[PDB]
Amino acid sequence: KSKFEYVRDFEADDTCLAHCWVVVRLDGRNFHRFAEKHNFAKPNDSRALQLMTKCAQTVMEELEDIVIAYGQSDEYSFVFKRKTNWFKRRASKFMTHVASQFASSYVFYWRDYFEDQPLLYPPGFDGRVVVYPSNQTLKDYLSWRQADCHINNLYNTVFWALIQQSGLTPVQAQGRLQGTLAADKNEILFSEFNINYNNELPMYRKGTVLIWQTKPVPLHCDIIGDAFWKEHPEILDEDS
Amino acid sequence: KSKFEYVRDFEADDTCLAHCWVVVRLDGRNFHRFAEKHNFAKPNDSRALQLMTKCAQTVMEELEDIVIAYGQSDEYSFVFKRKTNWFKRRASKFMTHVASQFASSYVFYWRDYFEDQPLLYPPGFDGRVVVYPSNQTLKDYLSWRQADCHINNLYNTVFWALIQQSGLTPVQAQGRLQGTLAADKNEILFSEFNINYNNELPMYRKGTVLIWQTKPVPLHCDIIGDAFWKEHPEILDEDS
Amino acid sequence: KSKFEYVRDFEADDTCLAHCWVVVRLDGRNFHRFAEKHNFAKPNDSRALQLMTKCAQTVMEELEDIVIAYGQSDEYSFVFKRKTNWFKRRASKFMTHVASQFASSYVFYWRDYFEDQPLLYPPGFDGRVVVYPSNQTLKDYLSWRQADCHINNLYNTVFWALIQQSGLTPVQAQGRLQGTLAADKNEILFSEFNINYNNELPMYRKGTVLIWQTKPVPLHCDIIGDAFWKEHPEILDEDS
Amino acid sequence: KSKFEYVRDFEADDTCLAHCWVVVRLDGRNFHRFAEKHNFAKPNDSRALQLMTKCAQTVMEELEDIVIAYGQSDEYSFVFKRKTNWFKRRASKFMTHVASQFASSYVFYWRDYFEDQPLLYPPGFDGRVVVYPSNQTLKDYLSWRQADCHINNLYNTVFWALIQQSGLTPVQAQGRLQGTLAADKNEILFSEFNINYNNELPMYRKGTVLIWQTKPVPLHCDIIGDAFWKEHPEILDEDS
Repeated sequence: KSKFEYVRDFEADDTCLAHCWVVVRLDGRNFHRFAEKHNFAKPNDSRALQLMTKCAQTVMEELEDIVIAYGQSDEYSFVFKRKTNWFKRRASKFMTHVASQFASSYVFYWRDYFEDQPLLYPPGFDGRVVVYPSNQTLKDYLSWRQADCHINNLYNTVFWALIQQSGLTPVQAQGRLQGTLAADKNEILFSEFNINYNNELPMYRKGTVLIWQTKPVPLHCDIIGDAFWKEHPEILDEDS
Repeated sequence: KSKFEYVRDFEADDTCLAHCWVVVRLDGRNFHRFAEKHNFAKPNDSRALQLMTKCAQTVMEELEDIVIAYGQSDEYSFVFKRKTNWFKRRASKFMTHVASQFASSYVFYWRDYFEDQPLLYPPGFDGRVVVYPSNQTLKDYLSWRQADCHINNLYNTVFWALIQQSGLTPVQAQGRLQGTLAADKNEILFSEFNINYNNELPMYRKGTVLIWQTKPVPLHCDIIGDAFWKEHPEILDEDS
Repeated sequence: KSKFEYVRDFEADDTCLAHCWVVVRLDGRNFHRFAEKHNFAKPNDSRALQLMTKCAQTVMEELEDIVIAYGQSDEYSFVFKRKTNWFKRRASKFMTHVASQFASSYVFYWRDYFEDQPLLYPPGFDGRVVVYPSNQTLKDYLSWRQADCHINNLYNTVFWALIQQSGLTPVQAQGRLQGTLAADKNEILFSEFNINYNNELPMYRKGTVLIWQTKPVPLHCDIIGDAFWKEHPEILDEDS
Repeated sequence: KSKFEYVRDFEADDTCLAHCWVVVRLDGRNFHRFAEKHNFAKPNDSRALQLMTKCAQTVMEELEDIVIAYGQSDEYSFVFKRKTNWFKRRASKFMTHVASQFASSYVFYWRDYFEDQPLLYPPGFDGRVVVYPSNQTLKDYLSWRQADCHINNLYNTVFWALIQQSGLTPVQAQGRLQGTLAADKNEILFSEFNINYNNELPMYRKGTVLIWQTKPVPLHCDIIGDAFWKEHPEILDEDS
């Protein structure tokens, strides 16, 4: 009826396996450069982290069926309940709606966190969809991301202390931490800089978790252990 | 090494058929409501359309391998050259990078087009990826979208003239145009409102095309016929 | 190096979600006609059913990682252990190796079951692959197929008794059983034909299950209830 | 209605890109062992090759929309016309129907080609589906397979001559042909065994092509050059 309509036949199905956890993970694109251009504090910047969380909250409020979100550094993951049928579970739908809504928010609420530092340009975001077949796999995924947060924060805190406090060159710091263990990094922070790693802000150490409590509220607790899951059984126990 | 790492095994491949045209199409999410809340002019609003185009330009500048974009109303399509290997041609990568970069820009440059009308909230965008196997199919796709622009603008121009000038109720206008042909709509515009449809702004009639000429420049020309393609052979004749 | 080799780029990935149950189900193609042309006994034919089972055994013996198979009427399903990496879990590999090996066997061993009735032509088989994310879903799948066996055998036994013993026309039998319940079908079998449905051969009532006990042995037991699974825990409890 | 029916939700879509060539390629599984056990003549065996072709003919006759088939050694490829909608273009359907029908035939017609040599066991077949976006890619695929035929036959003919006529050990033959060029292999065949490679049976040199002329007829002509395609334009020029 448009003799051009036939081009619709080319659209492919990208349905996520039914009754499975659907996760959309976002990553700030070239945020290493973005951070430099906007003078992000090292090793951690409250403005940046909280802005990310604000965006994640917006995504959870504007979209449907997201039961939990976890973010750290330049990433954020959104877990959609496994019984969802939001867009016939079309992978592309999950991806673009989360990526777009997050990006628009990032710019929209920028001023609420960077009152002075001006936004030099509209940033991009890397996104992906992953389907986890069980509760244990989803948990192991979140644990994987939280553990990543811990590993990187421990490394970056010592790293920047060696540079910003000891005056080592980036290259010197690196060689210095080469082959070091978790306990060593902790030892260096305590001896060289009188820093007790365990007293660092929870947000920097554990990242941020968002769950419905109704609005999506921030928590910087451990999600690797069972405690968290035993306290919020509504998330993993939902139907389907 | 995190005993949680196994969760990466769940990531699925979403590679686009090699040596084929890859198109990412975006649609403003619930833009019918967005338009109302931001007092978009009917049947066409220069601010809205130009803002879209500005975002499309940003996407073409920040991403890689896009050789042509076409936009109209609340949509924009981006055509990546078929020999691209940007992200191993992972569909999700095309989608999220285009959707996010577009959305962030939409908010970022909003003021350059809506100097007075304030942005009430960060909008979302619907996205999708389609693979077209040949030059002819890609052309028919673009033609399909431009033809859609024509059909909708002709209808909307009469429709809103009947409401805004003749004072018919939305429902009256609709029944009035029910079963009408292209030639009739044109006749009504000419007799009832002394409007020559063919003299309406090119942008509203044909939409907008972006190609590299180096920066991405706007053109409101016809792309259904051969003229355009004969004049810009670099686009479809590129290797692979 | 063949300047034609590039065509390999077109091959797409079809990997089954990792650590999930992979099932290949086969259906005799146009076996309604095949059955007629080979004078299959109604409602059940021992030769046909046992031949199917023999083929299923061959598939389990020649391929790798199949832990259980279930067959009935003209179908057979093969369950590959979830930790398998046989062909990098490529769906096409599971499909074609099962479908081909089964078909070749169907013809090869035909004489061992149809000593007199000659094979009129080499038949085809319909195949598919399905991924079940959990032990419960796999069980429900097998239950679904066994329950189907029960529903169809109960219906077919009465149906053919009404035709073959009472002399009703296929159409008369159908209208007669229209809207009948399980208990009714059982009542008719008992009153009209002095048939105790529960005494029919186990194979016709429950179908056939193949598991390793080493060779794949036939069992016509119930697999919907827990008994079976409690007795053969090795199947569902295997690693990954 | 079976409270088990929900398991159907797990079935995934595997539709082949519309208006594209769909190819199903089969490979005899472990046919190196099969060949030995059935005393296949080296370097070529007419019985084996013709049996394969017979099977391919059966596949083309029993299935729908196959416009061309090409086989050599232990493989056979089936090209389905690009406008086909046979099974909604479900990849699995193409695969299993071709693989099963081929395998059953292989056993069924075995005696018509191996009147004496008995079939020791029902063989299996490896299968796969590939979608080629254009006429040139499909041609390059067929060329790729025919060229493979040439390369292997030239190599195997010298190779087995060196063993069967010169008495070299398999390992000696190999080292002897190591680093040799096409012209060299030809030279050795002519000087050492008074063999004119170009006079070898066409079937062994070019393989076999099947096209509709109505029944599917065998041809051992070149399909790399344009001659073949100019003479049978009906194949590549068909609609869609």
